Amino acid sequence: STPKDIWGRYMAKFDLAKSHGSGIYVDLGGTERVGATQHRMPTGKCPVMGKVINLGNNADFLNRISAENPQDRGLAFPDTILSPVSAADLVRWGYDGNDVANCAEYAGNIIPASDTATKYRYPFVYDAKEEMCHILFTPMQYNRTSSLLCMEPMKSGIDAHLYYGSSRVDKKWEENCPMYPVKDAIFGRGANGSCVAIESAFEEFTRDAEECSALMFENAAADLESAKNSKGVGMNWANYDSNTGLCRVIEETPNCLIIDAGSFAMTAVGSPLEQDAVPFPCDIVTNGYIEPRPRSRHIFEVTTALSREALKCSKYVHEKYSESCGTYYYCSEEKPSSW
Ligand SMILES: [Ca+2]
Repeated sequence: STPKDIWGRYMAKFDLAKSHGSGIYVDLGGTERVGATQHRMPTGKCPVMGKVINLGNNADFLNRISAENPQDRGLAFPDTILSPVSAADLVRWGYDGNDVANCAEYAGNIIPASDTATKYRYPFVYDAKEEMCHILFTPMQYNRTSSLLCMEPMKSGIDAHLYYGSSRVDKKWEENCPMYPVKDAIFGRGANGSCVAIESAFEEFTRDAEECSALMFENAAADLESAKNSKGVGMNWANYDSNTGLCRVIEETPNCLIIDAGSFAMTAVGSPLEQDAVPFPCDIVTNGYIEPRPRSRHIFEVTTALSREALKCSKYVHEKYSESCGTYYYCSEEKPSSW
């Protein structure tokens, strides 16, 4: 069938407006009355790996907001115990999903004292390394050593094992959300029976996938500077070429992939680490253009494919190794050195 068609099942997760549906960088996509007041809160459906909040006082954001020393205060629930709780605790208490899902459901069952009927819920951060579930005392994420109240989100490689989310996290987050870089992949959209690489919103050389991930994250869907809501729209995806270090951040929704060894197709919600990648899906076969075609006022367009029959080529066919699928084919102007 068409590229859009044969990719449709695999690529649904990458449509972050649908699978997540709220801001990623800053998620304040919901509002709820608590008494007389409206308050904004996160409502995104995917957990966001590696999202930490950097604080003005330089305290780790998972410290209690009620630490004795003001220099120590984070964003975590005070001890006056709701929080943090262990993954095992949550299973003790009857929760039946994975740990990240349990943590989200647990955040969903903690109701603000000031009003016992509010639909208002706090965010969580699940630490997969310590297996501990933290409830945050505030949905604040971005605000201009200062105070704790001076803050911004960042995507952190070494905290890749942290998951920031809202109580609306999909129980099936792991299958429905793009949580992993796709190895040997470039994001594209279907055009004229091929998968064509999506043009960069902007590009920069970065030192590793994590840096590329952090660059894109800063520009991802953000529910502030009601009408301040992103609906999940933003520069949410990036192609990291591990051979060149070129990070291409994109803002169009991908709906297919092009195979290309050494390239990593990353998203603002998913792991920042190459280590966490998932192999290219060898079973889904289409012809791809590796290079974009942006608007330009000024040669040969390399195509790739997992099979010789699928590859559209008007010159020489070569073979290249990929970790994901072993050998695949590309169309080049050079004659094979086998010849
Ligand atoms: Ca149960």
